[PDB]
Amino acid sequence: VIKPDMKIKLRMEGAVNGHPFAIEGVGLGKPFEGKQSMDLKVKEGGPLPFAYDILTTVFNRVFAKYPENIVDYFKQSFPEGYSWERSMNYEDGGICNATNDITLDGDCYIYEIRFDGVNFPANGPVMQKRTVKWEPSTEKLYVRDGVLKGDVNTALSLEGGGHYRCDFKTTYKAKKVVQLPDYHFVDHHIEIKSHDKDYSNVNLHEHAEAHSGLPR
Amino acid sequence: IKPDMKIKLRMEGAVNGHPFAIEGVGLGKPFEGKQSMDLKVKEGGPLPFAYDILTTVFNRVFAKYPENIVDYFKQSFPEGYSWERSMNYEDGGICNATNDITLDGDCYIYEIRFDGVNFPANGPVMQKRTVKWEPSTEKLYVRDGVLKGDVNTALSLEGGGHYRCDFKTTYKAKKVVQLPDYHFVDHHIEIKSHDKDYSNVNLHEHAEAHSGLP
Amino acid sequence: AVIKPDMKIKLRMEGAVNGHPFAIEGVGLGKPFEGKQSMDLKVKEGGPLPFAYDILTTVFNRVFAKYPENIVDYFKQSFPEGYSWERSMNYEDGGICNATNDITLDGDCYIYEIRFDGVNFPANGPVMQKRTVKWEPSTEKLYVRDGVLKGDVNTALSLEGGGHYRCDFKTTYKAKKVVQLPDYHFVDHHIEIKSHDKDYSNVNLHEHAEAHSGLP
Amino acid sequence: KPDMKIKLRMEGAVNGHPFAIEGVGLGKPFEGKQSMDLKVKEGGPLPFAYDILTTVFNRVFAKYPENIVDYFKQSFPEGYSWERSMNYEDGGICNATNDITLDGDCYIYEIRFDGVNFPANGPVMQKRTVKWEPSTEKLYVRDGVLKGDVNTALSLEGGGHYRCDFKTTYKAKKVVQLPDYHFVDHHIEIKSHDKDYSNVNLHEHAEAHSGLPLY
Repeated sequence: VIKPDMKIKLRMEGAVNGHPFAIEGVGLGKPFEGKQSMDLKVKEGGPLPFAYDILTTVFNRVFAKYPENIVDYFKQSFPEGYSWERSMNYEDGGICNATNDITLDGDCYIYEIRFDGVNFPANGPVMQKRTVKWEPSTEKLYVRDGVLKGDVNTALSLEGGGHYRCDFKTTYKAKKVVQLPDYHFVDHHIEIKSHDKDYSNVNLHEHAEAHSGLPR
Repeated sequence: IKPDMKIKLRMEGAVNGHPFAIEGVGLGKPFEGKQSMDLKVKEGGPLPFAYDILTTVFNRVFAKYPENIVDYFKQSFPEGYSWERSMNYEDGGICNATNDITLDGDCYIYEIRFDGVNFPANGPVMQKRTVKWEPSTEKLYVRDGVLKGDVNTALSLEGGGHYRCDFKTTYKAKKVVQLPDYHFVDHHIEIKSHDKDYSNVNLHEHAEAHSGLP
Repeated sequence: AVIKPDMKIKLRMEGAVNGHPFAIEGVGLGKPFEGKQSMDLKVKEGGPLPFAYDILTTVFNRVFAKYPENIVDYFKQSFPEGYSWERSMNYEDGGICNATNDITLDGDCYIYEIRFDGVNFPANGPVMQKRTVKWEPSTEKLYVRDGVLKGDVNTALSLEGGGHYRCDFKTTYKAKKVVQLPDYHFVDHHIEIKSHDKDYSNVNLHEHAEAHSGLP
Repeated sequence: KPDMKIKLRMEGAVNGHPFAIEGVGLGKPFEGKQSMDLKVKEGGPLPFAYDILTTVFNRVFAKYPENIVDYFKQSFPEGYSWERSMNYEDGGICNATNDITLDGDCYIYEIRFDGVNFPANGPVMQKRTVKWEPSTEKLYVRDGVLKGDVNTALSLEGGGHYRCDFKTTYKAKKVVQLPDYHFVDHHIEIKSHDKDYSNVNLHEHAEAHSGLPLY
């Protein structure tokens, strides 16, 4: 089911502080290498008046190099697929709620994304587009009550110096009964490699591999 | 702002990947702080979550404001206001909601978007084990030129005990109005009648504003 | 008896804020059935205090609250044995204060033994630069969990320049003898400093409290 | 010196119950590893899970590469102090402080630790914790001082994990060069203990890296 080279198609519908928008994207990736790429276009609600870096982490942990020591919860969910839900709680009070329903049609992954964020102050880095990039992170995934959850508090590097923190609470739910893994980690690094002035066209990348921390 | 007003709404939203839509109609009396409405699920029925979590999303115009406290909401009409709110429950369930309220004569028109995630399948919300929200006293304060509302309240559970939630509301009028100071608004919202699957719901709220202890 | 219309207070708070230790003792009068009390406290070690004094005022009993007969007083029924409480005050900028109080009764006098630790208060924040004026009046909300009473409130301190500095409390009250547990109720507050020095080595503290059952 | 010794004294209270612990141990700062033996000296036997104090018992014990600025080794012989607030998912919050100084080859800790609002049905008060899982801490500069953040968990007895967020602030007594946004991998273990945990042998292994990176 898992081919070494797969395609991505998505459609995000959402709103931030009451401003609705829609974005579509297309891209490629290699699940066994943990790297993926896509290009997204704003289709409704443009130009986006908020920092584009708050949607980048919503735009599939299938793309993660899993060793043979760690159980891959995501590659085992196909061809049925899985869905995840996530809340991102920023330190200044802004919270973004996101959901994604992932299915497989041959070599292409089809996403169904909903993204809503509220309580972003007008003087903050999000509404003032003063974010540069997400810093590298290390997500921690653990199984709780039959589903696997992923938690990490990471940060955005701000234009001028300093960091803007965000606390992620993700829950992954497969559509099919699969074998659940142990407490392990997944390192991330997401970066925007190309965009326009109004971020109407964005090229996003992600690199991820799973590890188990420092050995005992 | 007339003493007897009507309410019309339409909430569209989703919970843990479930989209649904609800419409409602109701009446209220803004200068007395009381309102009532009737809601019908129109999409996504039957609802698989506790109906208690949306009742607080269904306009602080319905609050008895004394004359010593500045009425932020009655000063926004006929232009109106909008509010944004995140509700963070103690077990990890988080709901983000927005409502854009306008006035068409004597009727308030709501346009609500409500999305909640990370609700565990063993929690009171997924098993519909909530009874009612208990009375609350919301705290309203102005921050960075906008009005904010904060309260940590709870839901009474079916077997007994409480389910806590932290509210952070931000109210933004569409026109510049005079800002109030740090005051309170007491609440008491109850579902007075329902239709099994909560496909039909009668919701009531009573609210008064005060400024605390002397 | 047991509780007279006029009760006395003796206490000793030992603690530390950002690693700086201090100790203070106090005495005062109080009318438990009216919900009013008065105090005089003297810093005895670690002066002058380099933090806003409004950070200790809410730690310095809920016996002093005019409870109605319609609501069960969890605290007045715990004497002459007494009770103890724990609290975690979480400020919006990240400063957290943990406090404990063991209250006992010796005739007409209440004996407190308080330990107070606060950490992660930024050097640029209202607490360490003493830009607080007063606590706003609150309204606490008390509920029973595991046979003990809990008190939670989202409150704020007014800043010198204008605006408020928020704090979220989670207090737990535990009586030393089995008592009747109450229903979900509220207690409204108003704490005020009536007099102080320059370095707040001498402070006049007042409290007013009533219990109610919300809006009818 | 590449070979360091340790001596500490933690005084604290958990849920209003006071206790005191002392410890001594070894270390190699340039390898990120350390070992110790601590004895509870007041308030025993402890009625709480011992695994909540182990991480309070100095980032100098972390192997730092040369592309990353070592904020901690760069503060001696004056030293630094740190504060932390670890807040567990069920509501228990612990505030801890440590002031470290150096007397030759020995590190002196002076630790004060208060934890409150720990429920009676919890993994901490029923001593149902087994071990901390390995972690990856995130350290970033804020207002000229160093900060440390981590969202980690404890492995429980019947199964599952117990979550806690650490928010640490390290501030040296000396003007030091501040690093970039980096990480520190951890794995803290107790290799030997008593029945009432009056004697504890603790190990920690820590290395710093720069995120995800034959020859």
